[PDB]
Amino acid sequence: KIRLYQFLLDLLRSGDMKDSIWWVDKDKGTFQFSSKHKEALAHRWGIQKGNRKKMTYQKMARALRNYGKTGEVKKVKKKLTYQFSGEVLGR
DNA sequence: AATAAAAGGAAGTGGG
DNA sequence: TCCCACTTCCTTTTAT
Repeated sequence: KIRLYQFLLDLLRSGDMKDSIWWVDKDKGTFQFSSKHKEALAHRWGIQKGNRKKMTYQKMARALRNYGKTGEVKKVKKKLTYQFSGEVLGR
């Protein structure tokens, strides 16, 4: 299937769910979730993966944190803010 | 305070 | 079989 970072990047590069997620600095890959609207986006991720349960922002961030080990997505020390690697922003 | 976020271990799921 | 890439579940810590 489709990887979570890819799903997120595709929404950012096509501008859907701007009420739920947006660039903080596009050229640096840094993006941010909305406090109020992030659950619509979590829900959409879970629908698209066919998961048994309703996907939530907390479970999605749990996955997001695993990218910290590999490097695709780094947590920034700002509320609800993350950062794609340069490698991810190419392909 | 209070509370939303961040954290992360551990066993579970799909599908290749 | 095994491994990947999450997903689920829960308590504890940290940041606002």
